[PDB]
Amino acid sequence: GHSMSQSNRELVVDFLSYKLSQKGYSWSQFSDVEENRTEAPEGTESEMETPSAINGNPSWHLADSPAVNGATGHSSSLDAREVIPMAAVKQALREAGDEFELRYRRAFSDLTSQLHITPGTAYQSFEQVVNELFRDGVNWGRIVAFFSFGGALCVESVDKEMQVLVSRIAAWMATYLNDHLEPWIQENGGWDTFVELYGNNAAAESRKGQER
Repeated sequence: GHSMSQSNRELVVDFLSYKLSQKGYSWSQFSDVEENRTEAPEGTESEMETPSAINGNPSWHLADSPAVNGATGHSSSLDAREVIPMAAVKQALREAGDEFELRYRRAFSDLTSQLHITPGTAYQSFEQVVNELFRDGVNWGRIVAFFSFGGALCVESVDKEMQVLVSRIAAWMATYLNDHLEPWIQENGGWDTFVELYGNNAAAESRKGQER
């Protein structure tokens, strides 16, 4: 009995894969590659890798079209305000979480000395971080911020260990999050009503507060 339609798992995965593509532009391609060993490690075989020295020529007839005046797709076509209805999945939670995530860039804290991110399974480590953030429960402000700590941690862990770590933190965070966030987010008015924000108030969070 884990989630329903991958709805909650999409809320946490969306903020992760969204920030991951901004620091990796590779994991968001499939969002489920399940393989960070596709590259070609080592380099003891430069015999079959020497182009322009067999039958390719130096090409000095008219080969000088670099097209690099300066700012080439760096910050000229910035876009981050789409906001599409009938979903709001990458816009309601993305803009709501980015408002507190990027607010402090990294949002440094003491949670790092208590998390002690490691390359290992981190089963107890990942459970400990949630155990502390679950001291009050998980409201709309605790859930939106939980994605900022989960997406800002993997970015530091991967650059401090390996890109394969973002798969462990997200797998251990999505399983533990949805473990207790299953009933909590379900009481927000429905998985679809919370993602779409079309209602955000079915009855479990509106007619259930001390005699309504």
